[PDB]
Amino acid sequence: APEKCFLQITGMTCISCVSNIERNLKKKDGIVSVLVALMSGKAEVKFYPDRIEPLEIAQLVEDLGFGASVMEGNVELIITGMTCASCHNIESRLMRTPGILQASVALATCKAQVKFDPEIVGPRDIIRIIEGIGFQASLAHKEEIKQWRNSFLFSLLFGIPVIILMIYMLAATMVLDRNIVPGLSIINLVFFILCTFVQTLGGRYFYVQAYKSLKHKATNMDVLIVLATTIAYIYSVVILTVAMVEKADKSPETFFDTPPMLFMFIALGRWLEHIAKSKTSEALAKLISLQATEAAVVTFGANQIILREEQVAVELVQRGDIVKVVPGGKFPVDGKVIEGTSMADESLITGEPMPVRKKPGSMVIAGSINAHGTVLVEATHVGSETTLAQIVKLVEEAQMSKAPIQQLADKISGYFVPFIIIISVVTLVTWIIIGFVNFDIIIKYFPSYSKNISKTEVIIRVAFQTSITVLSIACPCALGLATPTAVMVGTGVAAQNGILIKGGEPLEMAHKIKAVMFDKTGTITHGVPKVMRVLLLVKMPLKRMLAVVGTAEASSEHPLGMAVTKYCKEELGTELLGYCTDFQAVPGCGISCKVNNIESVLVQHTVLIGNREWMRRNGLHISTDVDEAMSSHEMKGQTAVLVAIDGELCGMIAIADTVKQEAALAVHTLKSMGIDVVLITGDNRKTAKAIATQVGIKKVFAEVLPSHKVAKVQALQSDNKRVAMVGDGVNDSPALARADVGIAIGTGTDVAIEAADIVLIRNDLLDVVASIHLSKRTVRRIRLNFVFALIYNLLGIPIAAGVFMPAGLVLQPWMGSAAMAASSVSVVLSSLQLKCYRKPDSDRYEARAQGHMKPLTPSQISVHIGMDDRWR
Ligand code: ALF
Ligand SMILES: [Mg+2]
Repeated sequence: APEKCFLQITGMTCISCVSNIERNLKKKDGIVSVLVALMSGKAEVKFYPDRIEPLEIAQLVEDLGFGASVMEGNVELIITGMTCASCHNIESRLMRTPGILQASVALATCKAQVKFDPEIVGPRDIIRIIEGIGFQASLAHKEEIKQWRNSFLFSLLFGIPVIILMIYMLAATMVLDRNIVPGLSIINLVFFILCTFVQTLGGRYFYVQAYKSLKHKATNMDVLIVLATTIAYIYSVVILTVAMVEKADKSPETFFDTPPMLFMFIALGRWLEHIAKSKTSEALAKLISLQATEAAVVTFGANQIILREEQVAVELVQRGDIVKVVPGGKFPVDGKVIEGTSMADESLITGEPMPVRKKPGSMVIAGSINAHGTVLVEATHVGSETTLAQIVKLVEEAQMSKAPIQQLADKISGYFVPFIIIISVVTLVTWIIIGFVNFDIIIKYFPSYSKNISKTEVIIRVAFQTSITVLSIACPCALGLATPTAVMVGTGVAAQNGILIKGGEPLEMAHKIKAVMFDKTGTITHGVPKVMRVLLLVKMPLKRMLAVVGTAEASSEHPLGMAVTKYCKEELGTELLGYCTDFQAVPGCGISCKVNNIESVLVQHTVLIGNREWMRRNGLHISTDVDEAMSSHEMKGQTAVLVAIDGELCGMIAIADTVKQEAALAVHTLKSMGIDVVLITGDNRKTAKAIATQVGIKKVFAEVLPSHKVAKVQALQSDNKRVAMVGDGVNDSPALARADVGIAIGTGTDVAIEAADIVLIRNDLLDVVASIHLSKRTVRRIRLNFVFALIYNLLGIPIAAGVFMPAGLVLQPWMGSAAMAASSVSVVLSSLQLKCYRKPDSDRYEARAQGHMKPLTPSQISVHIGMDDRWR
């Protein structure tokens, strides 16, 4: 019992791997018990220290074929009625009981924390003790959109009148120019009030965002707008104040137009950007729902002593408890099957729908679907140690590992901010130099000389005005709309094309994909078995035999049986099945039936269906020719079942999974573009190799656990490659979250759909190629939009700086407004034009692969099993 040792085991890929390890280790003398997990690769061994040593245990595990290395409980409860400090009694009683290390209770919140050894004490014991005492105990982004929307609305409310007044003044006005005081004017006063409101309210979020950006040692669009608007607002106030002091006859021109203009559009762009980025992460909630909510704890044993059956919450269960699973109910916790035989569906881990036989001494997975009978399970892993919980942890880690991507607008603004400052400073110094040296150019191009102020003031004031005009014109207005507008339009195109894209990230990353991994079941081939071929081993028509088999197999519940029946129905008129029929079945051995309704088949004695073992035990042998056919069929990893009548061999039926017709074309198309194709699946190597040969995938991975899939994705990403994961099962969810781009089949599991960032509503593999092409068109359009959001402003900078002054061109007041409309309209029109995109026709893909596509020999395909390639 004492000196329990901890071991780490690698190279295990099956639950049968765990069962063999446990059985062999327990068989050896000295070893008392062993526990181990599949994905965690962690094991605990209890043995007598005086008989065997940890080094021997590691050597024994290594001999089994799995690498072994030697390496080194808290409960929170809420208790009612904790209104008195004396009820100290609870803590003292807990300390008295063995196996409890510490226990404390807080009177302020009635919360209690207990630390103990799980192997000796559990939460149930503490709860029972508390109940006995006399008290009950029980175990314990949109903000950005809202604030951006508020800022945009406030700017629009206090910014629209600013634009309306400007249009009225420019288009047409002497009344508005009337001066209440010599330095100010009614029009100027209105501009100042509205601008102040916009800056105080609309610019509040801009200031903090820029303030936060500065703490990040980086500059982005928010910093650019804040600096530009603040400078323009400050200068306007100063010129107004000096004009009032100097009581000038004519009020100076103010730059109150800019801050309302930039805040409105930038806030709108940021609001649109965050709306597109909005997404849901309900995948974690779906995974939690899979776990069972209750278990049927048993008392004593199951041989000759049984007293009570108690419904206990899964969280309250502890290791070593015995639970009962009814058929159709989920397994509550991982454990060992004792005195129970039934069918278990383990699509959570391996992903296939084929049930796996469970026999006493075997192991089960939490969340697996039980059927065919009742089962008694001895829990071994509970709580977060369950396999399902480990998957949830992997999904959480993958989601948290997705760092944010810097927007192209922010990157452009990073270089823009120094650029505008440099030209603004350069424009200031040169104009000051020009005025000081000559002072004649200023008079010719500026009537300000008529004022009585000194010459130095005129040259300084004009230089400051010219530099600031350059700065205001330089700052773009449609920069924020460049990316979000195209992204939203691109998403609409995807929706019209049967592709659902969650957020704008996938559209900006699919074009970077260089490696794609496809799951086998459901993704590359249909998830339900289908009859592949039928052969004849007196010589009745094949159709009559098929009808006879269908009637006998009508009541069968095996997926193969129903697949055979539907295939027979399709081959026949399937008007109605025969009435008279007797059914008898030996599970895992075969099925026998009595059919005497052959007349019904003719209008439209004994039937035996089974395998090699059934024939051998029934006195029927296997011929050489038929045996060779079975070996060839089995070589392709497909099931085969033989039919006999009245003890005489009749024929054989082969059932195999049919690959999607477009899977081969999609794989070839991806390869033609220089994108690697990888087939990763949890099925046996034989089936994976056959599927890969059919579709032409060079790299095949088989017997892969969910943890292994994440590792493979991480390994591919480590090589600077972008990985696009395609899957439909629960086991694929952690890979989809970890992958750069996640694609979920439309008919797949709910968890897979939520985890994946892209959903194929039309469940056609060609959409993966189409999505990459659609992303390429979007990114190219986004860059063009940025040009439209900068070229108009860039062309205006020389005019503001006065480069074209000698040519007769001057910065007219309406140019600033004109630049906005041209840039905003151009960006919107450019983004909207993406709606004309059309999905490439399947004929084009076929024509492009008329001769390039060619089947691949099975000998050239390399099959790798496991992560370390320990096995062949
Ligand atoms: F269908 Al799979 F891994 F083969 F999810
Ligand atoms: Mg699948």
